[PDB]
Amino acid sequence: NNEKNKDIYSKIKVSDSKPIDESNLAIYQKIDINKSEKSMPLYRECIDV
RNA sequence: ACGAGAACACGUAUGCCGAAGUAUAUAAAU
Repeated sequence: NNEKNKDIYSKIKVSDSKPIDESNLAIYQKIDINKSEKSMPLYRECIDV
């Protein structure tokens, strides 16, 4: 419940990621999973499985 | 025919001689 997590935010440091080669990149369609699976108009580049 | 008349307070040398605008302290926490 934000245990002053604004404070601890400074004391834990995360580096950026190392490179990810292309063979692990894919294009996917955004799908609205619901009672009837819908399809969003646009697509995305995202990391593969 | 004036206790008068003549007589450069002159001539030599300079502000020097050594020193550091120096001493640490993240353009920072989303």
